[PDB]
Amino acid sequence: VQLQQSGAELVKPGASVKLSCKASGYTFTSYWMHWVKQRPGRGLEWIGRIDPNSGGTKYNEKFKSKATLTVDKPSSTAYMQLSSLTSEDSAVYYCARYDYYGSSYFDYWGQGTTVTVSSDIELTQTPLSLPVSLGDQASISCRSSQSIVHSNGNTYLEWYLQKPGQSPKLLIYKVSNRFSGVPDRFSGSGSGTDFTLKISRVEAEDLGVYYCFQGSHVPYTFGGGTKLEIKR
Amino acid sequence: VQLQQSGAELVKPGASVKLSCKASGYTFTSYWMHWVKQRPGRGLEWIGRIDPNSGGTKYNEKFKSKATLTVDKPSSTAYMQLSSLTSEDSAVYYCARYDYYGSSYFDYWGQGTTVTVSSDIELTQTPLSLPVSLGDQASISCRSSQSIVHSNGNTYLEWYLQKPGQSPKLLIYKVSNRFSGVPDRFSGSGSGTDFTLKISRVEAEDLGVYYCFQGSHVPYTFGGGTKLEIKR
Amino acid sequence: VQLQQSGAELVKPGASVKLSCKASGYTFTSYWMHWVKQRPGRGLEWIGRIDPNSGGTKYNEKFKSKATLTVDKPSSTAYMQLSSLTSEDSAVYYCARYDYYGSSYFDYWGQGTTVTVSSDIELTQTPLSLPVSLGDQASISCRSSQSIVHSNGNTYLEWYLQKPGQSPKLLIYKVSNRFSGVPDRFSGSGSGTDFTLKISRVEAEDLGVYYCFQGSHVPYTFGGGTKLEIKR
Amino acid sequence: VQLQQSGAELVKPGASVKLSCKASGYTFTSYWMHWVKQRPGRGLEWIGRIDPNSGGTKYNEKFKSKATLTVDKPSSTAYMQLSSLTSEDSAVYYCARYDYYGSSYFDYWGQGTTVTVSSDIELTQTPLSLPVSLGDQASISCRSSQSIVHSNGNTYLEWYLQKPGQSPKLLIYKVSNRFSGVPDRFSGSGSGTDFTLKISRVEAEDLGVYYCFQGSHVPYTFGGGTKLEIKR
Amino acid sequence: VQLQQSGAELVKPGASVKLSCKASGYTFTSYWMHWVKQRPGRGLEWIGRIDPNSGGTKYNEKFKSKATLTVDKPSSTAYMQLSSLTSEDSAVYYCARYDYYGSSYFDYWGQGTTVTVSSDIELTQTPLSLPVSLGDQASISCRSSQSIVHSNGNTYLEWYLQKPGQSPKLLIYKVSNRFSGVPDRFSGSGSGTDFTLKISRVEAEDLGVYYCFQGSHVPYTFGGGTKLEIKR
Amino acid sequence: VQLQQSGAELVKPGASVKLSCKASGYTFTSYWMHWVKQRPGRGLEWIGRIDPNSGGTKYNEKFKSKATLTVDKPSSTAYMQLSSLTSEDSAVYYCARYDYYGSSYFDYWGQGTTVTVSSDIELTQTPLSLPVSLGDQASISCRSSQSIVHSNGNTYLEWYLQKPGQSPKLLIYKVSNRFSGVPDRFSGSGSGTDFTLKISRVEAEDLGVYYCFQGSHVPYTFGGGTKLEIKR
Repeated sequence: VQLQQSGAELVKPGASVKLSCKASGYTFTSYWMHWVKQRPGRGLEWIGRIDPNSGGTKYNEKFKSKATLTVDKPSSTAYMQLSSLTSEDSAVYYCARYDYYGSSYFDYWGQGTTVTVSSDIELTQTPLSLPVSLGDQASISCRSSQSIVHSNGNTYLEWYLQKPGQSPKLLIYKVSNRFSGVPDRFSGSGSGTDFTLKISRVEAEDLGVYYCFQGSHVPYTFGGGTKLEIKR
Repeated sequence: VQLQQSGAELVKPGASVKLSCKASGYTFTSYWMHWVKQRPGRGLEWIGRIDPNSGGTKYNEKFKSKATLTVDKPSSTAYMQLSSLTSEDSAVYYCARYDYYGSSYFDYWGQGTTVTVSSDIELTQTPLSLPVSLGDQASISCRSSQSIVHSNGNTYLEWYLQKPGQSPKLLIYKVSNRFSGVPDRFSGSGSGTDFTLKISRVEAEDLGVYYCFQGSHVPYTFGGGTKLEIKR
Repeated sequence: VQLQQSGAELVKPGASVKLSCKASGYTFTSYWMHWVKQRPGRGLEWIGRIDPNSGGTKYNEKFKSKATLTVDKPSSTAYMQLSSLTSEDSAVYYCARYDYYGSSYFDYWGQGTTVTVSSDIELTQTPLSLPVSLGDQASISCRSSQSIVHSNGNTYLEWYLQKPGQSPKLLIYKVSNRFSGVPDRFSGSGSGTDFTLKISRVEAEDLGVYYCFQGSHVPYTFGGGTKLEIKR
Repeated sequence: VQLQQSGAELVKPGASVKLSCKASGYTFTSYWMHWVKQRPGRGLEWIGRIDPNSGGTKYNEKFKSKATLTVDKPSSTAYMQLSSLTSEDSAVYYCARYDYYGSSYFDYWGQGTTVTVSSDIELTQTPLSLPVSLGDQASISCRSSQSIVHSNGNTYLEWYLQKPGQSPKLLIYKVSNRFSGVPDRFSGSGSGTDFTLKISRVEAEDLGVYYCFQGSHVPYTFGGGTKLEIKR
Repeated sequence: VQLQQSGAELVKPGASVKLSCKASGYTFTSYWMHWVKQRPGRGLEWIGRIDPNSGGTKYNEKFKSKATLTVDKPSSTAYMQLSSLTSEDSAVYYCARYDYYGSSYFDYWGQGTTVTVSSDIELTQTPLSLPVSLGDQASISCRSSQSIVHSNGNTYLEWYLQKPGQSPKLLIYKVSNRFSGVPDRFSGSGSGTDFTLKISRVEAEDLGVYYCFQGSHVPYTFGGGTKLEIKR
Repeated sequence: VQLQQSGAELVKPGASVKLSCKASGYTFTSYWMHWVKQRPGRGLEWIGRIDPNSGGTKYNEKFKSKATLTVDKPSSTAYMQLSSLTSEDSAVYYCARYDYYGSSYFDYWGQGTTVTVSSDIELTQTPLSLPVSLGDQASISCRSSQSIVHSNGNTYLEWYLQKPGQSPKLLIYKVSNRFSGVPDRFSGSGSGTDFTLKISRVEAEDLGVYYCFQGSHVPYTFGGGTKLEIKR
């Protein structure tokens, strides 16, 4: 035999993690140990191997800078240290025993350890272009891939307006609060993962590019932008 | 408040640059400072932030190896050091003040600093294939994405011919000069960004792949090649 | 002249290699030397240059971390050290003499040195999905991009079956040998680069994803998988 | 020539700096430029050089990872970028013009640019060993290489006691304030760079190693320690 | 409160370790957490700190490449990852809670976590010089800092002789076994950490430098050497 | 068995080298191969080993970043690549065959390959302090560890004077030539590795620190300095 692996891991990009594989039912030092990777619905890959008796190793060139293999004879345990994790590293990792002789590569497998690296929040803004007539009403959409609610209860969703050649300016903060000096024609609403910015009556000074932003979970991200322009 | 940023930067790939953001109209140490990136017509990205009072920082994992944030209390100035610049780094960079409390992320913005990383010169060669009959005339085109004139007044545009299985051989240098031993059937012309190689009467020994080259601005680059082959 | 280059190189990913270019028929220290790269049917690229007299160098930013140029005056030889080789590095490399003055960049070329970095073995498995009726016969294909025969004479081609939510289990090893406990309804055959797994009569417990694997040449690789599922 | 260098730089460890050297009185591109280092009363070292005409460079192997040389032709200015500065980098840096024919090395010198990397604060604690009789009064000294006063007005000088087999525990904070539980027999005094801890009547529980600590300027540092033991 | 740290770690050079610090008795997110290092009888050093609420961090420049700080809000636990450990990393590591208003630095301390990086085995060989008369008996000592016994039961202690101008050659293996060709005049004895080599009757061919060697625990090491020369 | 190693290597700092070890008299793949280092009169160190059959390797942690081991089965040759060489890398490197059953370590040795990394030139300047009376004659010595003669025939030995509060200024170039403005009272002489600077009649303006410098072999270096002061 049996190969027992450590529990599930949940980490953020850049983190490191050390997985273990304990062996029983045979002489640990008499068989080699391999490690295999399996991405969500993508396929299997060979990482490398170690001989527990002498400590010699051999790696897949692709994973040489990402993984390090070791063993602890007294406890009959094999380890794999992973560093600088990225989204491409989310997978189920297995340890497998190599035969006593040299024919079969993986005769006994551990149950596997799932390692999930968190995904950045994506903000989808629609539409990309919004032609309007002065005096008309307008509405812009901003939806997130995950909840924007912070553990402290606040939802840090904001809206900015960038005029041609200038830097962005704050309009709305915390979903529905207007910044000091912003006209009441602007209003924000929504919650969780769906938000909306509305303009009751469009003025000439309102034309430009609008952006939504979330400051609830790192890394903080911005929407793609919506260009409000004169209809013609 | 007011945030005044440093002037425009023009650099080549691999260079480093340090941007500054001076604050006035408030107590510098009482508010946090963030830095934002905006690529030409692509969108906004959050880089990271620093607390001027204690010096603590938090970065977007994506930019951790590219940027370093610091401050100088006496002059109330914030700095961002960028290293190993590439074409993907050309953008307008902004500094923005974080509220006294914690609601709004960017209530006051600097005017921004544009950082332009120079682009490599691309040589477009046409046609890719040119079938010809022995005895015929031939003409090949080579156009550059930027001027090939050097500050010293010379235009280092050259033409090479590579026969099957052999190394390239020089034909023309400095736009229109024939190398010692090259037949007068070969002539080159052009200037600035558009060049042409002509062959008055094609001989069997002329078949192979022709390449244009520019040695005026680093990195020196070659065109994609034109294969002159027997018509059939 | 004459520029004589060193012989062909055959290496695996991650390796390093040092190429040489010996000059004769002129005063070595009186002309600069450049190095050029040419990938299989892709085009020419400028790497960098060195002045043999003073030792000064100038590099294409793209190759600065990959190559280092040096010279040995007594033997009139120029060298280029390449490190951390990858498949993108397989090419023919040339050394070329820069004029005495500054007009023509490459008036005399060496014959070139071909550097080939070995390619990983790819296992193509077909079909991706195989719907079947219980009791029917089934056949799965696995073909390799290169021979799976090891120098010692064995062919380490194996087959694995992964049931929903479980780890893979060994079925066949060394092309046609059944693992202890595997029913005789499973049989494997083939050699060289083409292999087949057959099931005489499909049972309910046989449904899942089948994978072929090769442990003959590093890095060891797996096929893409075939999902055997109930016909409906 | 005349060679005008940029002003003094006061930086903390880890920072980078970019120095300039403006040339006048001759044709900038016709002469090579060298850079030299001089540490406080220690001697001279050659860093490297650049040819402004072609852009080629040559470095002292020791400084290859630390310095990068570039030039700007239009403004007749040479630059030297230094990165990841440490205490061993504090020095006066000079630029110097090479002879036209390379007959001599440093014909004309700039006035120099002083770069100072800040030194960490060192707390000298006296005495290392302090044997006392039960009931006696004890006195410990802590003197610093730099003022412990912070720009906000406070002086973060503290005193800790580590009893045998235990972790340290706080005794005095902000020079003279007692933490919770601390006996009135302990008192602290001092200002700027000189401080003292006094124990009015030594008891068995007072025995161990005392440490002074400063939390005013990064990196925060501790004194060497004082072992209080009895003259049994 | 209470700050509970993880158990002792015994690691070899090159490994990484992740330490935890569980907090109870107060609101985890309301106070900053610091980390401190204490080498065996050497003093205290400040590593860095993290604000559990916002996630900002500040490091001692010296430890920036060695340590990474993170927190897990739900479980009220702080973490410190140490990488590429060396002998200078062996120490007791502590976590400590900052004052609510930052008036003092380390108000409450964890019990500490001991991290021991294994030391290489040192073979002390005596004497450095050994003048003898032809025909005399010679004796050489080799004592180790750790037992040369391997878990498999064997003791890989060997003796080598390097004759002037030649490469070393094996004399004795597994403490007392003679290699091929070795004269019966050479004999080895000893066990555990103390060994001896004896030469019954010194001959001219015996002159040179003798070395003891241990191949039981990585890295394998040699003794300093003993030069056998005649008292002419 | 016989183990034939490649010839001597003379390299400059920063270079890389690849050593070979050809085996004969036994089946190459049936025995492990070890590599050992021996610095000039300093002792022996174990680098690492490789199993030619499976390709597994084990390194001494100290040399992991410096050495890489590989084998070529067809030619029965083992290789060791060393990179980024420094002065501490100069030594004789050996390959040695392991026992068939691992009973002993280095059973058969190659003849060794000497690798010499060139040392920088050291200029010893005497005396460090030189008190003189106004009007007296002064003499300064500068002797080198290697010849200052360049392959082109010239000897780039120079003398500089740094007046209090000023930058250095050139006095003598090419051993005995006076720079512009330099008084006739200054004269230089010498050749090869021994040089002298003489001042016929010391004046107040002559006071300061004198430095000899060599610009013949990289890295260019300065002498320690001589402070000329008056015996007031």
